[PDB]
Amino acid sequence: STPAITLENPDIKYPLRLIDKEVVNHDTRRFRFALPSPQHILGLPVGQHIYLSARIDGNLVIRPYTPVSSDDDKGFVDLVIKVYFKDTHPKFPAGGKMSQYLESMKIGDTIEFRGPNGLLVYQGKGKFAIRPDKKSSPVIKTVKSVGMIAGGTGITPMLQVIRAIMKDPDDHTVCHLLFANQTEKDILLRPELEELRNEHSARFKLWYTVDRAPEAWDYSQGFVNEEMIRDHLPPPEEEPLVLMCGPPPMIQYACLPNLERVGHPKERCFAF
Ligand SMILES: Cc1cc2c(cc1C)N(C[C@H](O)[C@H](O)[C@H](O)COP(=O)(O)OP(=O)(O)OC[C@H]1O[C@@H](n3cnc4c(N)ncnc43)[C@H](O)[C@@H]1O)c1[nH]c(=O)[nH]c(=O)c1N2
Ligand SMILES: NC(=O)c1ccc[n+]([C@@H]2O[C@H](COP(=O)([O-])OP(=O)(O)OC[C@H]3O[C@@H](n4cnc5c(N)ncnc54)[C@H](O)[C@@H]3O)[C@@H](O)[C@H]2O)c1
Repeated sequence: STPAITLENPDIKYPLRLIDKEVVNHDTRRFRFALPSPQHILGLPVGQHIYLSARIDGNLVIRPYTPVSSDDDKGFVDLVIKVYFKDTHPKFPAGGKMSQYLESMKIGDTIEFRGPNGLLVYQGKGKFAIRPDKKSSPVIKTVKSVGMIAGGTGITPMLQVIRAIMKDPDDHTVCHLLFANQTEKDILLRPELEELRNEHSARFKLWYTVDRAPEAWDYSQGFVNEEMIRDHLPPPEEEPLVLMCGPPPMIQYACLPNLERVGHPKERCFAF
């Protein structure tokens, strides 16, 4: 056989039950939901995401989230979601709609999932199928190495790709991750990230930057910049694919101009 698929139709919404919530850090959690049976798999190609939907305060709210589990996982899906709390930030008194709804869910509550979605699919052994837009067919890019620039929760699609590569011992793709967060305590999934480094150092290069660094710091500090991209992503001549995911200003000002500066062409770059 093959396992039963959860996301059988992309227009159907599937209500899934919350079964566990794990702290990632002060504002971020790992939400685990049960699939329709313990034998199901989600049905999500590597690189793709889902959407959650709920009527919040009387209005339908839809938001994408990027699972960090895979179709090898029977019976569950894991999401890693930053909660934007109310009554905290001076510019955002109300906080975030969906993220707080999720934070408020009790174990056994359901939320609607739909998918899969996204223009990139990792097909294994260095092959990426990337559509230029939703209305066009994919084109298949094989590379030997992948640069990854993530900011905050932009780690989630990167972790999906990294995990897929590392579990296949005949996948020789080398991933170079440059991960940016506001402070050291904001780093997400550090432990997990570090264990990948431990076990896969020939295939996985890891570097951090933080907007503000502690006195004890051995990594970079500040927004992603030209130097960091040279030093911590594969060079242009190696013809890598460069993946990027993070806040819109991060992409616009930190990533795009500096990728030009180093010489990574737009055709070998992809923003989630
Ligand atoms: C394709 C794709 C995939 C993903 C994601 C985006 C996209 C385009 N996201 C982001 C996610 O879809 C969603 O935008 C956020 O969860 C925020 O939605 P809310 O409804 O909570 O905030 P809402 O839409 O109400 O917006 C509020 C905004 O105000 C700001 N804000 C509010 N309170 C704040 C506070 N206390 N501190 C700082 N800023 C504050 C934030 O910028 C926040 O986004 C994500 N997210 C995630 O956590 N994990 C994931 O895997 C993904 N996956
Ligand atoms: N498209 C996708 O697939 C996808 C998936 C996951 C997350 N995301 C996005 O990633 C973002 C994660 O937000 P967050 O709250 O975790 O991030 P954050 O505000 O904590 O910022 C994380 C890092 O982004 C960089 N950044 C932020 N503002 C910048 C600026 N003005 N100039 C340069 N760099 C800047 C900094 O390096 C910073 O440490 C969200 O916008 C979310 O929608 C997108």
